[PDB]
Amino acid sequence: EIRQNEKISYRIEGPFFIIHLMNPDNLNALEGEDYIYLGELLELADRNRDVYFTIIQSSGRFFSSGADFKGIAKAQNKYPSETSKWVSNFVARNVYVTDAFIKHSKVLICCLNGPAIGLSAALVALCDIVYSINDKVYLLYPFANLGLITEGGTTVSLPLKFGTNTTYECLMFNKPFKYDIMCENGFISKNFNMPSSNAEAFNAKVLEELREKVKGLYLPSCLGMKKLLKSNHIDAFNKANSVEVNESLKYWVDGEPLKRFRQLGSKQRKHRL
Amino acid sequence: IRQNEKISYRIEGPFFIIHLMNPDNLNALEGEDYIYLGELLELADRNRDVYFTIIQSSGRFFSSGADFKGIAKKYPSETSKWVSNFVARNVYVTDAFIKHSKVLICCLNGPAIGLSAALVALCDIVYSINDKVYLLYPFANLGLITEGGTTVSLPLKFGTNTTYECLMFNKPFKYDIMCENGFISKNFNMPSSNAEAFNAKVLEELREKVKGLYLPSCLGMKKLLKSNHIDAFNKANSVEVNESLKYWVDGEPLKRFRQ
Amino acid sequence: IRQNEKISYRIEGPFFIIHLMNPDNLNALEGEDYIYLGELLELADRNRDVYFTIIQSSGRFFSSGADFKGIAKYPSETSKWVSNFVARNVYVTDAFIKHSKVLICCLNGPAIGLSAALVALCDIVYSINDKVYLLYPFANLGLITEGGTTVSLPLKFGTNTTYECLMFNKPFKYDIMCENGFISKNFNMPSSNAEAFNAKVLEELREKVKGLYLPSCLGMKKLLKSNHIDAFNKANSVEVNESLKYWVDGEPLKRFRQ
Amino acid sequence: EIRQNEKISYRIEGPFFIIHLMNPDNLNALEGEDYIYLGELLELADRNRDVYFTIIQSSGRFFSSGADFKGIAKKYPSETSKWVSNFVARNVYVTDAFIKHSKVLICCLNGPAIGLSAALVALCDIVYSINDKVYLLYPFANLGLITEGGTTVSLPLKFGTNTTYECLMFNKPFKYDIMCENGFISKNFNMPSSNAEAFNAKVLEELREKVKGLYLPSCLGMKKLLKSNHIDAFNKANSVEVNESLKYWVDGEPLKRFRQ
Amino acid sequence: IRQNEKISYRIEGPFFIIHLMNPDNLNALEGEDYIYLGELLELADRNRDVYFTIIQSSGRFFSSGADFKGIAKYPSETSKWVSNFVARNVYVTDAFIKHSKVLICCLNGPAIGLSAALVALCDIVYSINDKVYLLYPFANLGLITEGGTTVSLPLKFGTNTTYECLMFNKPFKYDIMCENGFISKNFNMPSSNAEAFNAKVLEELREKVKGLYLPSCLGMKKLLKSNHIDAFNKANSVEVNESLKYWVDGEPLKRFRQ
Amino acid sequence: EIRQNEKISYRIEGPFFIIHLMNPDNLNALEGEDYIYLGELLELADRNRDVYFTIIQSSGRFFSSGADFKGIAKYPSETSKWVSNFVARNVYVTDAFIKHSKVLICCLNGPAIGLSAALVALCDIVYSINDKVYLLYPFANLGLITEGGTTVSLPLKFGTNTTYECLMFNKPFKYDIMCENGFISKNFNMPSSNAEAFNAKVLEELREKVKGLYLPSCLGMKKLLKSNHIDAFNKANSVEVNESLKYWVDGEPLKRFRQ
Repeated sequence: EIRQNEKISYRIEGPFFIIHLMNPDNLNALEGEDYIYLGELLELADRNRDVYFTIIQSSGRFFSSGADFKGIAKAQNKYPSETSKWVSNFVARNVYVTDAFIKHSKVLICCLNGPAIGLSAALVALCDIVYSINDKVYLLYPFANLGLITEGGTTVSLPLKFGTNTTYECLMFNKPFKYDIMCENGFISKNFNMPSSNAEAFNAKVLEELREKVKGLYLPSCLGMKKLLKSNHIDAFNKANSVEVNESLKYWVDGEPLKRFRQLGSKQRKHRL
Repeated sequence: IRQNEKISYRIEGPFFIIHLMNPDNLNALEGEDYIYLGELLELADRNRDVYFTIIQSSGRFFSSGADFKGIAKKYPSETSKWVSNFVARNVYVTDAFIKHSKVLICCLNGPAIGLSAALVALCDIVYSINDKVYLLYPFANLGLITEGGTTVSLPLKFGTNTTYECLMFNKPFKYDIMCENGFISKNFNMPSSNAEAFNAKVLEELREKVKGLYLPSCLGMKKLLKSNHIDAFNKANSVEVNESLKYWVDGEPLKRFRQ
Repeated sequence: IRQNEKISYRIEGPFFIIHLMNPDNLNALEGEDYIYLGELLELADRNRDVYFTIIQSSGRFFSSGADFKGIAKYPSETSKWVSNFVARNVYVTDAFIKHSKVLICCLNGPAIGLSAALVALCDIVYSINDKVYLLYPFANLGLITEGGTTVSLPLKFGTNTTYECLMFNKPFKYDIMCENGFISKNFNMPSSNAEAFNAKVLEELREKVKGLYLPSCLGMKKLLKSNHIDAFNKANSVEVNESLKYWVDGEPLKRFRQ
Repeated sequence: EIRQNEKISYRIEGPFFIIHLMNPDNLNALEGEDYIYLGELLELADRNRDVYFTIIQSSGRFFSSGADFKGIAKKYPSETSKWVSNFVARNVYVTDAFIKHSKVLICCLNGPAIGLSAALVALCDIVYSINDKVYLLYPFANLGLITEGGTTVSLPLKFGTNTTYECLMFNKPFKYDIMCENGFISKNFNMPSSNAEAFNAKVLEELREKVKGLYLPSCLGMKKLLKSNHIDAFNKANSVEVNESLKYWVDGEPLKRFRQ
Repeated sequence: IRQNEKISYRIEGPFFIIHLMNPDNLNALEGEDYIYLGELLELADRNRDVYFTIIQSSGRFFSSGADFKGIAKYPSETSKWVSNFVARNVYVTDAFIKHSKVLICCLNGPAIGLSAALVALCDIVYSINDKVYLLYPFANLGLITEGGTTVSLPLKFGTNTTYECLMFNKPFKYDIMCENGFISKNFNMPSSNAEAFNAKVLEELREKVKGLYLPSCLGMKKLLKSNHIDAFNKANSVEVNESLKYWVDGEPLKRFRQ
Repeated sequence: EIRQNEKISYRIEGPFFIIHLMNPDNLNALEGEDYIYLGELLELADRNRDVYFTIIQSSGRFFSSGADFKGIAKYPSETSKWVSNFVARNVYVTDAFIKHSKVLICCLNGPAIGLSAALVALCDIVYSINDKVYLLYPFANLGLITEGGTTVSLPLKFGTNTTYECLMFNKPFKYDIMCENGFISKNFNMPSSNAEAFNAKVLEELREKVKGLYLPSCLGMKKLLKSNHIDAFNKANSVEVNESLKYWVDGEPLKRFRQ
């Protein structure tokens, strides 16, 4: 049905399309091709007439550490310019995965087994329902420390779901959206309060409680209600996606993120041993 | 206007008080009852001495919603039948609540369900009798979708994730969610049996709260504040009433109501 | 779908052809006929072999508007006009607004009232000759804009033209249609025989669509619709409810009894 | 480059442009020319390319008691012309100045804010509190006026619709609990109100600590992106507010209420 | 209302008529004259017997715009130009934007500047002959669009025409106005006699208004105005505050002095 | 500052930034890197503070014949390949044309097709060499949908019904339609073979038309005028690229090109 991925898996159980991030030893850090795979999986779930809920689950102690920056400072494709290179490597993947999350017609449920960073936290903030394992989860958007700007439609999603002043304080000064902030704004639906050392039991418990909750309901009604609710901010989200993917290009081409990435991995010690 | 045996009204100074007085049937309303509510709002809106519109109820519930016993209970098709019996009532009452120019105040003497909870969410100020009130929108259990402008009003006043969790799984907007979102302006903390004492206390507090103010200023401020989400509400009204028609036509709400 | 003595339909390949077959009464439509039009559009919208919806008529008019003889029990006048006027208008206007197949109107003659309002909602319009026009007699009847014309007429004819035509009860003539590109093709045929006009329009439509990717047409239409969908929905919702204070006041009826 | 106001001063420290309302004996009540001078200072800070944060501080027990009423009650062919010159212009100017600011706006509340100054506080990006005794008061219904300063958009957006209706229709203050329930105050310093100078100094030190390691052009780009969410709503509200307040000003209700 | 020596008004049945009566100074208006125009529109909008507001003029020009001779006390240049330019402009533009009666303009000749903006901001426009035009010399004066023209010019003439005319200081000539339906009727009278033109317009308006229900006209205008009201009163405050930097810079003053 | 391209050049003359498409033998067909280079040139013009007008000219008998298909006809899937090939270049060049702060002027020396026609419809002022220029958007014939922002730009500048008739049936926007809609500011009525003389005459007249004007005034006026439809253009670009992606993936465009 689709190519296999050693980092992301999926299955179909009745009306549920379960996606599982299964790379816990790298904190579920995703490359661009993994975000494209996520987009393709959401399309597959969206074109299935038996699916009603799309559940994104993860593994380990984090949900996802964000984009995989492994090896970005190495000097060693062959694009004609920096603009073309960064266009192909950033703009397309970001716009594609953000649009795939924006237009999903099934109910998107996120199971937080830990913290989320970067574009992964941006996709977490694009889900309809969020469940957390315990009160030690947070969302971090480190754009000001890396020399970049908002990604994944957070321009609309973060002030909509957390408030304008809170969004400004967290983004201008590079602070995390903690669990208290998420609870003062109704971001998390249920906190399961489970030990952080087992995400498999948390995922199984979430699936069981979801199966309990859907008994006797008319599911086409749920899809129609979501179709009506999505029309509140769809235009804002599309406009924000288009503007963000092209505004980040000037920061990528200016060279500041590469300078900061290089000086991050420049911490050799004077006296060895 | 005409007399209705379930809803009454009166005018006291700048207040236009509407009272649902059918507490033994949990204040369940029919389509003509919603049309009568709309007519009463038009009356209140045309009076130049009226500045506030108070909607009060009686009994243990505020209302139990649309009376389905009058739905099950002439037309060339089912589409025409439901265009006449469902679409028109909803467009009329929802627009009458959306475009009201006087300050709408709801006094929750108990739970509200269905379209009545939708009209509660369209009011400007909501007072509750105690901490046991709630709002229920069982659209997913009845085989229907959002109605009464809840598409815009519920995410606006309770949040997006809360609205999704409550609507997709048929869960009530409880009092704790109301306070976490600032829905109730004042909790009177009175016994749920005596609703008329609650209504009288609300009226006396409103009477003593308007002394020394300039009421045309209140109307101008409301006319300015209404312009924020008026287009969203109008579009939602139209699209809501026209999308819920296929659910009635297919027969799922009627099949589910029969048990 | 039930059977109607005044409207019929057929399916020929990608085309879903609706035909108004009441020429002796100028194709005047009652409320149930507008609800039947809405049902026919919903029927054409839900089958995957249909790509174009073509609305044709007969006689010398396209339609003379709403049949008022039918409009001439309930606990109130408001209930009466909410169930008799508001419901059918909001339903048929939404049915025309949200249609996903390409709407084509073949003007065999003048259109009046809500039928001209529906003509203004089609995507492509052909005329039989240069004698057609659209008339919205809202000012002479005691009513206001209907059928999404609030958004449709200023968008397709201009603001000043719309004000001049609507405030003084003047028709949108054919030269005004040409100044604005309202009519895609003028077939220039005698106004007597509308049947040959419909047959020629169908032959040209059959010749034009071969070699094209029809799902591409549907996708382009889906994208183009998002330009003014919100405006049309707001306009429908506010029109159908503001036009109610005029009915309950009694001016349209009192003007029709004369 | 700019003149000197005896009630408002300014200075530039690195990336910070600090504005100081320095008339605590009269509760920092501002006249029309003072609001125009505030707008001019915001334009000056917006044109300086080394400034990234605009810090607006104040003195005494209040942040500002609003427009100077004793200066309002004052050459013109009619009353319409008089109130177009004296009210509409200054309000539209200062509101557009706060709406379109490119640098990060940070308000330091040393006390209650009332009227148009509260409306300007509601237009700031980040607000700090000296203690838990601060509030905002919009007494438009008690003065015979309507919403001004952009509050039509900013109050329901930051405090909710039902709370805004309850507070505006009945002349009640947005208290500190309402602020905490909506996340309006970013930090509460919990210092005694008898010293706003120490509060301002500590805010400046914390802001100096919190900027190390940040790419500031990225902060400006992120604010530029976030501003475009409600910019059209604010622009639409400005005109309608300043032009609908005129029918209230020319009827004489505000003056006869202040003169009694 | 206070009496003005350059603008008068009268009421005839359902018509509120405003006459600019300074033909020897080419009908140049000052800031107090624009505030007086706003007051007159408020007076017309406040009484229940008026349904149409008609703006007329005299001489060879409809109006030459703002009196630059007049504008050629305050602690700053900004505080001067906020009280002189911004307030009058925002007031008169909001007055013309929110008017609920049917605005009709009788163009007896060219209109320049803010007068041309008010002309383009009306609902119906008549012209005395084919020698009328609108000039917006913002680029030649060191200024930008005013009077809500950012919305009204591309809406009523198109984006490309508006760009070509505003970037290079060219007039919106009569053929351009007749390509977009800006003028509803051309009376084709001699430019020497504007009084006969005004009288002919008035008698034709009296003839056209017979047999209609005028509340229907008012309701239809109320509905049609919601199409672009937000864009209009959103661009007003942005225009008046963006022009302030150009006024404070001193370019329009340095340019007018030669 | 910028690389060298053998199909596009540029220069600066006073306040004019002149871009020249100099590949007449291949009908000025552009590849994806050519569109990225065009966007880079627009950014270069937008950063220069001495430039006020951006002039885009071409050569030969066409203005451009659209995207080069020989280049269209390593990646884990077809979705990834088509994302990286098509979506990025389209969103980038469309955003580059939508947000430009200088006055964009296009000199039509002949027909324009496809994405080049979309960019021509995205410019502020268009001049024509003669009455034989046209615009063609063959999306329905290639199995594609609207691109380059045409969803907003075509109905805005040519009308809704005309746009539907021209897009649904793959018909060109001829010079007649452009004249009835005021799309072309001036027709120069020069011979088709005189494209260089056409460019020179356009430059001379633009140079004579700017004398005396205040240029910051023109830039501020454009900044105000551009906010009429900016959000619509951004939304359209964002939805267009992602919707056309699946038409690309299904394989109909490649199939239709190979025959």
